[PDB]
Order: sequence, then structure tokens, then C-alpha cells
Amino acid sequence: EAKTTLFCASDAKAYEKECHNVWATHACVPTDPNPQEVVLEQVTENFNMWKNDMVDQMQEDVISIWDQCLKPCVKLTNTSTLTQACPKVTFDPIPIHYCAPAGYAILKCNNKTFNGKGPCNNVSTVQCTHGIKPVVSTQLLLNGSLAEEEIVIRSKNLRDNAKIIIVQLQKSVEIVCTRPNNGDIRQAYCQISGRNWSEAVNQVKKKLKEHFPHKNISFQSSSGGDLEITTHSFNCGGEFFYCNTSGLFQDTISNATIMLPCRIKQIINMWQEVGKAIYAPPIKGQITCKSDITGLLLLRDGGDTTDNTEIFRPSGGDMRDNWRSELYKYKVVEIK
Ligand SMILES: *[C@@H]1O[C@H](CO)[C@@H](O[C@@H]2O[C@H](CO)[C@@H](O[C@@H]3O[C@H](CO[C@H]4O[C@H](CO)[C@@H](O)[C@H](O)[C@@H]4O)[C@@H](O)[C@H](O[C@H]4O[C@H](CO)[C@@H](O)[C@H](O)[C@@H]4O)[C@@H]3O)[C@H](O)[C@H]2NC(C)=O)[C@H](O)[C@H]1NC(C)=O
Ligand SMILES: *[C@@H]1O[C@H](CO)[C@@H](O)[C@H](O)[C@H]1NC(C)=O
Ligand SMILES: *[C@@H]1O[C@H](CO)[C@@H](O)[C@H](O)[C@H]1NC(C)=O
Ligand SMILES: *[C@@H]1O[C@H](CO)[C@@H](O)[C@H](O)[C@H]1NC(C)=O
Ligand SMILES: *[C@@H]1O[C@H](CO)[C@@H](O)[C@H](O)[C@H]1NC(C)=O
Ligand SMILES: *[C@@H]1O[C@H](CO)[C@@H](O)[C@H](O)[C@H]1NC(C)=O
Repeated sequence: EAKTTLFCASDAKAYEKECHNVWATHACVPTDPNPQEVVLEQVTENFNMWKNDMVDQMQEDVISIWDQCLKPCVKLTNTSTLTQACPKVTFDPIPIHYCAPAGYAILKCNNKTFNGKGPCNNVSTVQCTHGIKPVVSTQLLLNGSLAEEEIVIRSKNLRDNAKIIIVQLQKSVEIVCTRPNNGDIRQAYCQISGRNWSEAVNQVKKKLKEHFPHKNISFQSSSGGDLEITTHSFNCGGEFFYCNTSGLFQDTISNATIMLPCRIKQIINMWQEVGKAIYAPPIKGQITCKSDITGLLLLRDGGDTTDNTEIFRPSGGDMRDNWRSELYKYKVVEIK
């Protein structure tokens, strides 16, 4: 159980102008062409997704990616003002693998319902993690991995309402967000199957109810905070989308097609550090991301629930939680 400096590996192509590729060609080595996995027999190891230095390293790398790929024109902090060249770039996240250096291995939990904190009974050793897209978002976790058997609820302590709940879905729900070619260059929309979304919500609700027996599970919109957190926010092709999810986080959801209104914003509250980053107006043309919703970030309301209802609202903002949603099954160990 030691802290070491992981290295990254990817399939980035040197000819590719896409920024994640450009960053990874310099920062990472090539993906392991022949990866070996060794099942450890009759072995139990403790994992803690909430105290895992792998998360802090990924955070540093995504910050480094965004420093190259999403350079704001103006960056404001309470101690600083920066004005700089801010060219548009080609942006589409690629998978990144995190790898143990010599004298260290990465243990991988293979229990398919492991909650991320406690003993794992089916462990194997790997050199590198599977490829993980560094997708930055709030509310909905996009383009990540699915739970194999059932929905998994992950929290440092479910009884602490202040702690984020990471939900991992078993079945993904598609979301297509589009700023059409064109009147209002900042208006966009997402389309999602209400049938599929509603089924996901119902399954997540049933899993939550197992931890709050005799309580009715309600989903509601965020109580307040920055727009990054009160909307589903993500970057699509270099543009910052803010998508209203009032249609999603409700107790009555239609089985028809749901349309979410979105805005593209130039002024964003940064996740990397406290401050504002100001970007140039959106590129021309159709901007579209079709993504798989593979998880949720939820916060449960605190206080006496007079109604016998537990209320859950979408949340996010600390992108370490995004990385935890993928790194929960891994831990770095010193071989000897
Ligand atoms: C979640 O994950 C999904 C994928 O799993 C992401 O969706 C992908 O988004 C990328 C880019 O945003 C898509 O790739 C782009 O596709 C464009 C069209 O591709 C079709 O048409 C071309 C041309 O005929 C075919 O060759 C191709 O096979 C497809 O049939 C391309 O035009 C793009 O390439 C262009 O720009 C690049 C920039 O580097 C240039 O190098 C190229 O020369 C070219 O000009 C690009 O390849 C991809 O298709 C999407 N996948 C799916 C399944 O939709 C989501 O964006 C992601 N969500 C988030 C939030 O990150
Ligand atoms: C800037 O903000 C941080 C916390 O966000 C605070 O600790 C620091 O004192 C602030 N500095 C100034 C000059 O306001
Ligand atoms: C995986 O570990 C969890 C947590 O103890 C346990 O409930 C479950 O039975 C385990 N699954 C298997 C297949 O051993
Ligand atoms: C729901 O998901 C299934 C597969 O996951 C897909 O075939 C179907 O088209 C989706 N429903 C809608 C309305 O898009
Ligand atoms: C989302 O849209 C609903 C209905 O138009 C509105 O009441 C709510 O204030 C919006 N939320 C955000 C964060 O835009
Ligand atoms: C969708 O919901 C309506 C009622 O709101 C119902 O009549 C219809 O059968 C449902 N469709 C499916 C495929 O479940």
C-alpha cells in the first residue's frame, strides 16, 4: 500500500490534431499491446475509493490536459488576472490508462457489486488500469463504465447527507446534445428517451430504498449554487454546455422523448481552482455530442424528513468524484 508516481499510457496518434491526442503523445507512453492480468487466489484486500492517491494524480493530469486544450482568453482569480491567446482546438476525450512503475503493482477489484470502500474478495494484479476518458461533467457521468450485475451506490457514508453519492448504472441511457448550424448561437438542446431515463431513475430509486427502508425516494432539482452545478454541464467539441435538467430530476417523468434546453457559455466557474475562465464565442456549425449516461452524482437532503421522503438532487463540481467513479476498483501497492 504505497504512494508512487503512476505514468499514463494511451492510443494517442502523433498525426492527430485533436488536443487530448496531442497532450497524450507528449505525456503518455503507448498502450500496453500485450497486457497481462494475474488473478490472485484466495486473497482479500481492502480498497478505499475515497482515500486513493490515484484520483489526485488523474486530477493533476486532467488539469494539465485542460491547460493545453482549453486555454481561456481571460482567467480571473481573487489574486490574479491573466489575458492570453486562446485559439479554438479540436476536442474529444480519449481513453487514458494509469500504470504502476517498477516495484509496484495495481490491484484490481473484480467483485462486480463492490461499493468502493471495504474488503474485495476477488482481486487480480494489472500493470495498468483500463482506458478511462477524462470527461469533465456535473450531474450526469458520461462515457464511463457500467456496473456488470446491478446499480451500485457509492458514498463515503450514506448517513452523512453532506457526502456526495456516486451512482453507477448497469444500463446506459443515451443523451444527444446539439447546438444547430445557423439564430442564437448560444441556444442548444438535448434529446433523451423518457422511457429509458425513467426506467433508470426507477432502478436507482429502488437501490436507494434498500438503504433508506420505509422511506419514499424523491428526485428533485438542485436547491441552488453555481450554474455549473444546477445544470448538467460538460464540454462538447471545445464548447461549454449548460443543460437544464428539471425534466430529468423529477418524480413524474413521461415515457416520451424529453427535450432539455441548453446554453453555451463563455464565462465559466472553474473546477480546477476557484475563479472564472472566459472563452471566445462558439465556433460555427453543428456542434453535437451523443453520449452514454453511465452514472449520477447525487446529494441527499439533510434535516428531519417530516414527509417520510428522502429527497435526492443532482450535484457535482469536484471532478475528483468523476475520477473516483472509474478508479474505485483500483489501488497501488508496493510489490515488496
Ligand atoms: C461521449 O463519447 C462519444 C463517442 O463514444 C462522443 O461522440 C463522438 O464524438 C466525436 C467527435 O465529437 C465523433 O468523431 C467525429 O466524427 C465526425 C463524423 O464522423 C463520421 O463521419 C466521418 C466522415 O465520413 C467518418 O469517417 C466517421 O467514421 C463517422 O462515420 C468526424 O468528422 C470527426 O473527424 C473530423 O474532425 C477531426 C478532428 O481531429 C479530423 O481529424 C478529421 O479529419 C475530421 O475532419 C470526428 O472523427 C464520434 O463519431 C462520436 N461518436 C459517436 C458514437 O457519436 C461524445 O462526444 C462523448 N461525449 C462527451 C461529452 O465527450
Ligand atoms: C483568495 O481565496 C482563498 C480561498 O478561496 C483565500 O484563502 C485567500 O485568502 C483569498 N485571497 C485574497 C487576497 O482574497
Ligand atoms: C462482494 O463483496 C460484497 C461486500 O462484502 C459482498 O456483499 C458480496 O457478496 C461479494 N460478492 C461476491 C460474488 O463475493
Ligand atoms: C432504450 O434503450 C435501448 C437499448 O438500451 C434502445 O434500443 C432503445 O432505442 C432506447 N429507447 C429509446 C426510446 O430510444
Ligand atoms: C430550468 O428550467 C426551468 C423551467 O423553465 C426553470 O424553472 C429553472 O429555473 C431552470 N433552471 C436552470 C438552472 O436554468
Ligand atoms: C407510455 O405511457 C403511457 C401512459 O402515460 C402508456 O399508455 C403507454 O403504454 C406507455 N408506453 C410504453 C411503451 O410503456
